[PDB]
Amino acid sequence: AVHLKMMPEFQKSSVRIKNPTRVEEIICGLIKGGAAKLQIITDFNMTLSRFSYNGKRCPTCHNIIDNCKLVTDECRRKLLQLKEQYYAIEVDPVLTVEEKFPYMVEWYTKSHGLLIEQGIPKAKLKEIVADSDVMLKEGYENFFGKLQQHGIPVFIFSAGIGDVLEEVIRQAGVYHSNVKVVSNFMDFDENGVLKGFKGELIHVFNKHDGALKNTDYFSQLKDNSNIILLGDSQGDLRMADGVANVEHILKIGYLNDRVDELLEKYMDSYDIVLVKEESLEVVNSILQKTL
Ligand SMILES: Cc1cn([C@H]2C[C@H](O)[C@@H](COP(=O)(O)O)O2)c(=O)[nH]c1=O
Ligand SMILES: [Mg+2]
Repeated sequence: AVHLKMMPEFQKSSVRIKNPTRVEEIICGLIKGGAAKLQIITDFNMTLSRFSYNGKRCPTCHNIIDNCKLVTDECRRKLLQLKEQYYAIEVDPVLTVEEKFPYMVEWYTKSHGLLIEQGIPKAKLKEIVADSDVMLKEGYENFFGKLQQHGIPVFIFSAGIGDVLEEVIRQAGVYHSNVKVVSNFMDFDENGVLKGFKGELIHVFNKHDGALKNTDYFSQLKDNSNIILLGDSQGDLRMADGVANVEHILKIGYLNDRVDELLEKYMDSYDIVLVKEESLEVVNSILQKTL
């Protein structure tokens, strides 16, 4: 049997579990299935990347562009102000999903309108990322390393920017063949200059939609009936809605902000909540027992 009490990673003060016996059972199920049955479905910004480091806020993939040298100061001020205004709505504990939804759509429209006007060149994304302050969570090498060693499918489902995200994991040496990225990917003109975004918008509250539009990916992993889902938002809880068959699913949520106001809700909807946690130690220990 699995005993969380015997696992010190689980007894750290940042680990909040509402139903420990159910988490035990779920983890026992993952262990029984092993590699052969495991897949990972994970958010990106503030789930695989850090929310803050040494007391300062770390950038999302969008923030990497907001802050980079390829954007004029005037634009950056506009972008900072949209961020202040729209982040406040995104995390607002008082507002329902349906109240927030149209403001999230609007944030993306305005942000992405301004980025297109700046004409970001594809060829500069590498430098922009290398000069950025982005940080992946502690333990990211062993997370991706262990998954790739056992050929475990990893689906990264991000409402961020796909090109930037890929470049971050590429520079960190963890963009392995088992990793699939679904995000908002830049459309470039004939000069390799940004003119728009491809496909349909993925935002904070419509991951259900793109989950169902990837049933090709999911129907090839029908045997991968044991799922570990990681997210930091309530909208991430929908990322596994396109999975073919679910036998055991464990949901791990990073609660990074408005902790006291959001804790009960997070504990009710995620199996394990990780409060102001900048490492992947908990999921790494699960992987260590499973693979
Ligand atoms: C549109 C926009 C979104 N974002 C955030 C909103 C979400 O929290 C996050 C989406 O990435 P995620 O789905 O990987 O967490 O990006 C910005 O930081 N800046 C922006 O301009
Ligand atoms: Mg996120």
